[PDB]
Amino acid sequence: KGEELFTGVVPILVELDGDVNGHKFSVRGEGEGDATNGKLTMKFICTTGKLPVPWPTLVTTLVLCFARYPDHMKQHDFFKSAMPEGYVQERTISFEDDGYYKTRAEVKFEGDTLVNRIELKGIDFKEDGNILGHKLEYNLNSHNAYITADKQKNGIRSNFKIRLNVEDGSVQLADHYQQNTPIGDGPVLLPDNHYLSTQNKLSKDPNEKRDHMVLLEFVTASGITL
Repeated sequence: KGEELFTGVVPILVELDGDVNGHKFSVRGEGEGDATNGKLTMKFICTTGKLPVPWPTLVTTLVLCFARYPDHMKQHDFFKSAMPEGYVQERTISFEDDGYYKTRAEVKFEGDTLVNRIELKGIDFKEDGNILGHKLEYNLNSHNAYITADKQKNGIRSNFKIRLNVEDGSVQLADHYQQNTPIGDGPVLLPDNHYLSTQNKLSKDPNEKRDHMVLLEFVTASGITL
């Protein structure tokens, strides 16, 4: 049923309130989602001034319901099946030799808009680290992420590592532990094991005078044969 809501192009609103080592900030994002092509186009603004962390560390936090699930795997799309009531997405993100993010989000429909509302807390970061020091390159490599179900919580989980590019050419790992639980009571599809493949293009708007990120993202599911 919830799959019906994603047959067309859907407007997206993202709202994040963050706090990293006492440095508070807010991000607002708007764009559109095209789940038929697994395509996502967004622009994000730091509405409080200067973003105190690098934009690439926030990409995974800032709507997997827009992944392209092939016909052979619609009976396993948890993210759309929990719609329109939506789901809670929680994550811990451990940055190698540095601090952690802990995030809680609700993803749901508000009217005709898909809304992702996030609270983020950053803890134990080094003011000389790559994060608070803004020592990361402005990009994000393509990644694969393995999705498994947790029938004992009526949800799904995922663990995956992001390899962030550092300005000196080194790589800094960001280990993601993710849990999704539906907001409503109704039944949801729990899936067999599968993968989501993601490609990300980060860019800038030359007329934008605020701290910002333009994002083009493709997410496609695979790993189950009919």
